[PDB]
Amino acid sequence: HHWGYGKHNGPEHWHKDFPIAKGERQSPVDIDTHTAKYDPSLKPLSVSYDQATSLRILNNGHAFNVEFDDSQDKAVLKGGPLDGTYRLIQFHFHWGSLDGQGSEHTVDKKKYAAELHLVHWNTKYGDFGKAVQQPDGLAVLGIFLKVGSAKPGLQKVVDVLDSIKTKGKSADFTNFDPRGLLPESLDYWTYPGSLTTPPLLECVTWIVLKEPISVSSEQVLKFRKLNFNGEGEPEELMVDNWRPAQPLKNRQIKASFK
Ligand SMILES: NS(=O)(=O)c1ccc(C(=O)NCc2cccc(O)c2)cc1
Ligand SMILES: NS(=O)(=O)c1ccc(C(=O)NCc2cccc(O)c2)cc1
Ligand SMILES: NS(=O)(=O)c1ccc(C(=O)NCc2cccc(O)c2)cc1
Ligand SMILES: [Zn+2]
Repeated sequence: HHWGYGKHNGPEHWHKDFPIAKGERQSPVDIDTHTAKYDPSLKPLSVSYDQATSLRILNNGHAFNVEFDDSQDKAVLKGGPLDGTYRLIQFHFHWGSLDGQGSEHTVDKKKYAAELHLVHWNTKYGDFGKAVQQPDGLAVLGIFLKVGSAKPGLQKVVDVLDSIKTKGKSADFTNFDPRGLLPESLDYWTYPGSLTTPPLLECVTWIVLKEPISVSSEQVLKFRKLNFNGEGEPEELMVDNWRPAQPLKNRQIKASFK
């Protein structure tokens, strides 16, 4: 058996093999907008993706990842709460079975239809594997998705999903520009947290954008046609692959905006 999102392997079970699930800086969290505080110490945020090199898209049995070449500063995140340079390694989403759910973070308890995670690692640590042994190893840029108008820059992702229906399938995915997944504003909230899936490591500076992107109902419907299972196994739709909000504990959420 393995961890997942079902009744018998979902978030309530993870602590038995990953005891950090009950740790001091777990993610996601609810973002209480009234309690978050504007932080004048934050520097301007810099999302520098013009030289991004996407490579491949993979159904890993929990989500799909669009993977990037991270062997140079091609696509980086800097500024904001960050010290130094964080390189983009992959992005993926979490989404619901219904439009009223799917996000990991919540905003005043509001759940969005989905949430995009752009995953970066701190170059001072040399490789992702070493970065995940550090308290400041990772930075994840989180972006909420609501259902409304289509996101044109998402469509290339949607259209390849038929090639990667089942766990372990991959497809070449070159020349994808992740700038087409961003909203107009970079206003954000930030706090120290964790991976939201096993191994739940407490290595992440979370940067959660305030402005959601809209995607169409047809775009999310296609996410919901993916499968958690492998080819030839019983079909289990890849839906509700989100962890609920975790205790904030001894943390303060900071806002980039007044
Ligand atoms: N890694 S984990 O702690 O989340 C974990 C490990 C094993 C199990 C497990 O043995 N579950 C039984 C089971 C039964 C039917 C379907 C399943 O996916 C899992 C659940 C969670
Ligand atoms: N070589 S690469 O830059 O395209 C690249 C390598 C690994 C990853 C990645 O997502 N690594 C984390 C990971 C850990 C265990 C199993 C996985 O499939 C992925 C992404 C991009
Ligand atoms: N949902 S999330 O963005 O917090 C997230 C990002 C990356 C990963 C990830 O890379 N997982 C694979 C991994 C990481 C560290 C050690 C491992 O053995 C595997 C998991 C969750
Ligand atoms: Zn994620």
